[PDB]
Amino acid sequence: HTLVWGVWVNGVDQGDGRNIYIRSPPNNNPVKNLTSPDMTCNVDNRVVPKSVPVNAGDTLTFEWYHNTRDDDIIASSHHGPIAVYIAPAASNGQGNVWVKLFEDAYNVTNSTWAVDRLITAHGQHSVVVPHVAPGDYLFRAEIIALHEADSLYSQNPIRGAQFYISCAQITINSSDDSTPLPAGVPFPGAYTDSTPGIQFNIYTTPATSYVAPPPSVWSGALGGSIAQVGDASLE
Ligand SMILES: *[C@@H]1O[C@H](CO)[C@@H](O)[C@H](O)[C@H]1NC(C)=O
Ligand SMILES: [Cl-]
Ligand SMILES: [Cl-]
Ligand SMILES: [Cl-]
Ligand SMILES: [Cl-]
Ligand SMILES: [Cl-]
Ligand SMILES: [Cl-]
Ligand SMILES: [Cl-]
Ligand SMILES: [Cl-]
Ligand SMILES: [Cl-]
Ligand SMILES: [Cl-]
Ligand SMILES: [Cl-]
Ligand SMILES: [Cl-]
Ligand SMILES: [Cl-]
Ligand SMILES: [Cu+2]
Repeated sequence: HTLVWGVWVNGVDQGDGRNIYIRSPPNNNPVKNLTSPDMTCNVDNRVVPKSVPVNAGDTLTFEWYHNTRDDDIIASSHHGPIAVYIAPAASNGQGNVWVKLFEDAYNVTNSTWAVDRLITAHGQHSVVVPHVAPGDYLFRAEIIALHEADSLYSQNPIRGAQFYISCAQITINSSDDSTPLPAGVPFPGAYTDSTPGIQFNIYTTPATSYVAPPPSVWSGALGGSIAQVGDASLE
């Protein structure tokens, strides 16, 4: 159970984004139904009043929390990967529009899932804003918690992969548009019962054999990290 508080741009807190520039759901409950429209931007997908301005090459940091800002972030049980996708805002997240900018599943060196490193990072993970056309975009941050993913939700609705999905409204002001955004995947629809990384037993299978769901990261993406950029306790 986890939610996005807001974003930072180049290490500068943009302030409380909840129902302002984040299409916030009412609570921190997971989505589990792979075919539901809730897979797009969670259960309350509507236009919110503001869009954070960035430029191509800026560092955009998402900040997650559990109950209050900079708390335990997410329960330690919730091992799993983190991805970030982008789509043109005009789409409203419908159609074949989502392009993957970032993927982190399991780091063999540190023996940590992306979620474990997100806790250590005070809920902060970043992407570098790609060189797409100037305009309005939705950035979709997705955590998959795998602690009950040995079962499929479609077969047993009390278990299944848990999806924590947040969509931020971002406006790209300056960009040279050197990497125009290609077509992407649909949410719902990219993930099915047979997609790799949706059904997995973290208790009995070694993390080193985990494969994150496709699509692969777009070659136009400029990277990202799971790492604290700012200290929320100074604001
Ligand atoms: C999943 O959501 C879809 C689309 O709204 C709906 O048809 C179906 O009843 C749900 N599946 C389960 C397993 O609850
Ligand atoms: Cl929880
Ligand atoms: Cl509810
Ligand atoms: Cl659901
Ligand atoms: Cl605005
Ligand atoms: Cl726990
Ligand atoms: Cl540029
Ligand atoms: Cl579907
Ligand atoms: Cl498995
Ligand atoms: Cl992977
Ligand atoms: Cl590509
Ligand atoms: Cl980064
Ligand atoms: Cl860190
Ligand atoms: Cl700081
Ligand atoms: Cu939870």
